Amino acid sequence: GRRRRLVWTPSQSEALRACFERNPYPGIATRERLAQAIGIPEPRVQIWFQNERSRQLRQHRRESPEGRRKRTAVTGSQTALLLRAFEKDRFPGIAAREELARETGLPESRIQIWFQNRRARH
DNA sequence: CCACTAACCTATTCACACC
DNA sequence: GGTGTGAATAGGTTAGTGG
Repeated sequence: GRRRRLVWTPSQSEALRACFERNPYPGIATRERLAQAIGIPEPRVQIWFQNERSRQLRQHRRESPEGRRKRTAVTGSQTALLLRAFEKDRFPGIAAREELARETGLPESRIQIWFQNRRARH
């Protein structure tokens, strides 16, 4: 099961596109400011910038550095909890990831990244 | 029915602390 | 240099949106 898909308002689409036009590689501060200005969680903004670059690069392919998020600290206790879940299921859905976010205290978007990285390496 | 695309995915690299 | 791992990139796949 995946998270419920958002639908942009015209005002949100305009703000996303205008910020993309200024810089298609925003850092965490730009993404957080834009997220709050338009009322959308920052991970959804980051996912949109990724999809929009893919749309623009593909269309350019047949027509033709801002600061990163600070490294999330993961305690040994949080890691062991994620590892136990990973051993049972490597592809948790949104509800399983929200459970892990609740139990660990980490943002669900960091849980999602943790599982993507772990699958690539183990 | 079907085009578009948010959400999610893989593969690989960048960043950075640590020794 | 080497290791570990969180956050990024390019770009493919799945499934909901709406003509």
